[PDB]
Amino acid sequence: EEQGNKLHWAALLILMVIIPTIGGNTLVILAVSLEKKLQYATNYFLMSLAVADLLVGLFVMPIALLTIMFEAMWPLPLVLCPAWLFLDVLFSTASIWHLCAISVDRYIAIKKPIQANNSRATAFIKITVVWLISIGIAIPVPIKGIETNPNNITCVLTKERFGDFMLFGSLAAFFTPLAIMIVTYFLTIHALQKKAADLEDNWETLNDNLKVIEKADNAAQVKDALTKMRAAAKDFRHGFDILVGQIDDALKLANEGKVKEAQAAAEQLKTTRNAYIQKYLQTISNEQRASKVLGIVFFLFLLMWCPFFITNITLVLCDSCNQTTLQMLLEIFVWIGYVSSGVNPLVYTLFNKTFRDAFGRYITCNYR
Ligand SMILES: CC(C)CCC[C@@H](C)[C@H]1CC[C@H]2[C@@H]3CC=C4C[C@@H](O)CC[C@]4(C)[C@H]3CC[C@]12C
Ligand SMILES: COc1ccc(C[C@@H]2NCCc3c2[nH]c2ccc(C)cc32)c(Cl)c1OC
Repeated sequence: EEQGNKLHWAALLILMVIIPTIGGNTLVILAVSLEKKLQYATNYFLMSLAVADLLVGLFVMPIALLTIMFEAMWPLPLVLCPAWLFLDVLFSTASIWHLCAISVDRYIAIKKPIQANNSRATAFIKITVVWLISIGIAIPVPIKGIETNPNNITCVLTKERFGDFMLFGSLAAFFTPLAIMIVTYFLTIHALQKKAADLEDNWETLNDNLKVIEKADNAAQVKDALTKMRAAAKDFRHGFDILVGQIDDALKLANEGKVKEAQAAAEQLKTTRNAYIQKYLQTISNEQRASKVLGIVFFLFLLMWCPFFITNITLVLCDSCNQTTLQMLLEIFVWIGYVSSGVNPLVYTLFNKTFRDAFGRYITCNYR
């Protein structure tokens, strides 16, 4: 028998995988490096991730073509094989863990909206941890090495040698950040409901004690119903402070005994709650719109790596499956995840108007 020639596949991948991977990540790095409106702390995640996926298209992907164009005889120097295999597992694991770090980070931005500055250092710490985790996962490859009389080596991980690494490594590289991003998913669904619920609670506590005052025919109705709003009240240090002093300024009229004067102070306070509720109504509308975008984009990413890591584990556990027909799948399924990681940064940043504006400027060679 005979297999034939598979050059048209390598041409197809360059046009639709390697070129989009190299081009998309380079656009993302330029947007953070050039445009200063994007030089925030959370975008250093996007830059760190864009550099990892860029290194895939430059070093990992071109060598991976040689398995498709050429034969099963490693055509490059020997040490290059475990180095390429090390870089392959390293950068492919970094991309999945960056998204887990982003999923966790963005959940913290919702649940604990307060922390800010300190944020520049916290990212570099989280970036480092993500890269160190990817090193410890990819380090078994250059340590064990590829087995050899014939100096010709076959550069691929085998089931006999890396059977435990193909399994436990898959557990730590994909299914562990998968399980985390699933947990942070429901944490974010719950965090946004309570954030919107707490709002409905305060909105009525104000609007109920307000109608009490406009219908008040005495001062005691104003005294007690205003204290209910006193304990129920950077920019946040001043947000409540505006109305905490107004309730005090209005109770000052209530301690005087002025009924019509105090009621007029409350009816003119309603133009102050609509200034803070409308602002925080949006903060929660936008906090919910960005979560649904990150949810779908991160899901399609993780979904396009499911074929490889399920087959990568099945090739270890299933003793009755056809090894020839299963490694033929890994040869293909890897390129699906290569696409997933290659364009994941670009897709996620296409939903940012500032990023999308920067891209449209750079594709026509502007650079401001
Ligand atoms: C045949 C293979 C190996 C080579 C593929 C060519 C690649 C490297 C070329 C083809 C198109 C190129 C991109 C075309 C557009 C831009 C916009 C520019 O503002 C930044 C560089 C960037 C993003 C280029 C980066 C390099 C690029 C992706
Ligand atoms: C030529 O095409 C191919 C190119 C590269 C590879 C290796 C693969 N690269 C994606 C990441 C990853 C791989 N292996 C792991 C084993 C364990 C862990 C944790 C991760 C990984 C294969 Cl398997 C190819 O198919 C034959």
